[PDB]
Amino acid sequence: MRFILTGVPGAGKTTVCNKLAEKMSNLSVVNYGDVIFEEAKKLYPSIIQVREDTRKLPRADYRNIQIEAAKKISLITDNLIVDTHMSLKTPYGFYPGLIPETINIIQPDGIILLEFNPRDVIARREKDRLAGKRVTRDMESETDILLHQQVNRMFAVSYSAINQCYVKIIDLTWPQEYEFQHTEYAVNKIIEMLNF
Amino acid sequence: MRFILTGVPGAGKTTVCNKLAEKMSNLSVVNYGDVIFEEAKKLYPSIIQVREDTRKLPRADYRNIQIEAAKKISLITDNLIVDTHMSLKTPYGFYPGLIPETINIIQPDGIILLEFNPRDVIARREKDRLAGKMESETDILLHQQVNRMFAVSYSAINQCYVKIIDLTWPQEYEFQHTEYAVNKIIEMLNF
Amino acid sequence: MRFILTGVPGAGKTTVCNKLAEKMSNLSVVNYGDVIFEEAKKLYPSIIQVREDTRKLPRADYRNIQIEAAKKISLITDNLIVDTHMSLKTPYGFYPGLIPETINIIQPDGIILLEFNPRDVIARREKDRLAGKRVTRDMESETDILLHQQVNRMFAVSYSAINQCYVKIIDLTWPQEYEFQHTEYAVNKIIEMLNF
Ligand SMILES: Nc1nc2c(ncn2[C@@H]2O[C@H](COP(=O)(O)OP(=O)(O)OP(=O)(O)O)[C@@H](O)[C@H]2O)c(=O)[nH]1
Ligand SMILES: Nc1nc2c(ncn2[C@@H]2O[C@H](COP(=O)(O)OP(=O)(O)OP(=O)(O)O)[C@@H](O)[C@H]2O)c(=O)[nH]1
Ligand SMILES: Nc1nc2c(ncn2[C@@H]2O[C@H](COP(=O)(O)OP(=O)(O)OP(=O)(O)O)[C@@H](O)[C@H]2O)c(=O)[nH]1
Repeated sequence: MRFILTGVPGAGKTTVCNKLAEKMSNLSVVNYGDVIFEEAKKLYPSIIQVREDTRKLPRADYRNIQIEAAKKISLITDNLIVDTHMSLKTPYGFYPGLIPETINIIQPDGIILLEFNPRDVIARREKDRLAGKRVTRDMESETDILLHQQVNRMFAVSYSAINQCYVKIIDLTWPQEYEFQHTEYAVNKIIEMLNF
Repeated sequence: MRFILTGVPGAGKTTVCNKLAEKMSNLSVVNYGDVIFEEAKKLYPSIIQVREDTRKLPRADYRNIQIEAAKKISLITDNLIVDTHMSLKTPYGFYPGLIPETINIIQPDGIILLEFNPRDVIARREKDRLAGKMESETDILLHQQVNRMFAVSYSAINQCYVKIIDLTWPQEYEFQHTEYAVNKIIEMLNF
Repeated sequence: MRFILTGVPGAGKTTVCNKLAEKMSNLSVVNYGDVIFEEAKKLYPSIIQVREDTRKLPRADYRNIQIEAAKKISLITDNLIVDTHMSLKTPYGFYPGLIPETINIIQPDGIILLEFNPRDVIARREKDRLAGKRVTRDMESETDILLHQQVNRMFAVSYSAINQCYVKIIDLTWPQEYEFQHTEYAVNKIIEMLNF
């Protein structure tokens, strides 16, 4: 099947993607941002080198790369998880991470949201910064993260009302018995979905 | 007027629909699911015999039935209540009961969401089940919030009303919720 | 830039609009519904003399006035704020204040939501009937106002899923240490947005 996998950043979503790829042969796990960066370098190289470079040029060009990234992902034939974000926080507010052409071209069966406890999100984001990852990203509060996760629900139901797809919310907000168990439980629920 | 009437399953929406059919003529109450299931046994006799088998159908085939099922309803005159569900829970997640075209074909004035206390829902579902007819109060809270988000999306898209009928208070006598819901809806139809 | 500015009624949104236009230079502030009153008088002057009189216009020609109002607003060329409502409570339930035409015609960059604590909203709506503004008393509860605000978020995020715009939630729910502090805060957050 096809599913779009989403959650707030820095909370373990990549750990879920990396571990799915390892436990399922009949599965491609692609990162929509990676492909968008890849197809950007292609179209205009002197203007594109690093990952952040994507944002600089006008939306007319950025949209047209999102179209082509989507089309390539659409060539994938086996099971597909597309790793993406329902929305990003900006000084102007939240902004959709998808565009409507992304869902028409990928024709996913549904959207998966990983919902984390905000205290975990804060802890994990702060130990990665201490290691050296996501420097000068604002320390968000518990209610910031809560607000982001609700908004994410709304975006996804909107896309469901428009495109007739499933909306699957995985609860990872309980206390872990051991480390990386949240990702373990996410990874088992998602394979159960692909195998049902 | 025409309203889409909705709520989580097993909670009393069917009792509300029946007491409308009892207490207000000049009004057609139509169960959208029954219409759809019937129309599925006409076109694909073989594949469908469980209402659950409606999505074994390829998307284009399942779309087309819900279009047709909508057209028949669409041909009705005077007041009309279309009983259905904003979403249903499946192993892949929440899925919408309406499709984009359903709303335009039927041109409803608004959507009605019957909202219950999840504790009354657990109790009611288990009562029924005991007489022949699996979710926590958190699962049910989530479901009612999703239906609320589906409703508001359908309203932004087709410019219709979104009526939330609050049935979450404790009853002073049995079937009070149902009275209250029917009176609120009849008052909406007459105004 | 262009933002649509919204909030439950009677809570402080018009105060915010007035303070913005008196403070930040060369910023246009427009109240969609005032523009709609004018457009209905120039068009139907025998039948609407009070703005409240538009109800008995056919819903089909009222819609046309919203478009004509939207078309006028769309010719403003500097920074722009459109004061309006995401939804209003009627006896048929909530109804959207915008129409799709309004947003495609105005091409707003963003939607701004002023979120208030419902006790403040009740208190403000009360002080304003004592100042002879409204003739009749508002009986919405605390939970009515939370509900109205929750529905307004969902409308905002839908318009953003559909039109690809920002959704900015300005939290005015904390308690005021002094008078008019919320309004001050929302004004300064919005100006910081426009000068970013
Ligand atoms: N100690 C510990 N760390 C965890 C646990 N679960 C997740 N993490 C850490 O939390 C961080 C998760 O961040 P990522 O998985 O890289 O998130 P991301 O979505 O890829 O970030 P973006 O690329 O910006 O979208 C990693 O450093 C994980 O090691 C846990 O149970 N215990
Ligand atoms: N996916 C899913 N569908 C359900 C569930 N429960 C009920 N349904 C749907 O509900 C329809 C049957 O009518 P019900 O929804 O049970 O009854 P009602 O209209 O809500 O009214 P009451 O019986 O008084 O509660 C079927 O077509 C099912 O698809 C559920 O737990 N999961
Ligand atoms: N005393 C006091 N009043 C306030 C404060 N903040 C807002 N208000 C009042 O709240 C009331 C509502 O203000 P607005 O919403 O800006 O004006 P409105 O035209 O009456 O209504 P809308 O435009 O629909 O929002 C006004 O009478 C304001 O003066 C405050 O901090 N202290």
